[PDB]
Amino acid sequence: SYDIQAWKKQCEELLNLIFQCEDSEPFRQPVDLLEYPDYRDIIDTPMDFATVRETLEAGNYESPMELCKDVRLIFSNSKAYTPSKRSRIYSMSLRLSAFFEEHISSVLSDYKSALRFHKR
Ligand SMILES: O=C(Nc1ccccn1)N1CCN(C(=O)c2ccco2)CC1
Repeated sequence: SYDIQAWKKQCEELLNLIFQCEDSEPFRQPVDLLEYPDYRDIIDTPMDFATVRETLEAGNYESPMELCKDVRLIFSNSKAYTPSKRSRIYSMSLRLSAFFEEHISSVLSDYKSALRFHKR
């Protein structure tokens, strides 16, 4: 698999699977700043899966590493905002992070292998 462009559709498919996960519910759209009035005191850079999908479709990611950084920001924001590790939304974030990491590893490996083959 030395296709330099294959990661994009692989990331679209993975986002589709994350949207089917019930555990993505709290992360499908920008955080509700009315409900969580302190949110932007705690979180410098909001991120959500709809923003990640729109950035991908706009052609504004150059690599799957950049997409992976934004998805990891969704999860670090949830860990920063949680009042406890025994919270529903943080708990959903941890299962969804495990699912994401399990699926993104081959996407990153294949991309990096394709770049190395291009420069051979
Ligand atoms: O308001 C939303 N998301 C939303 C927006 C509109 C409809 C449904 N859900 N949050 C709450 C903050 N959040 C956290 O990570 C967190 C950790 C502990 C408590 O909340 C997830 C995102």
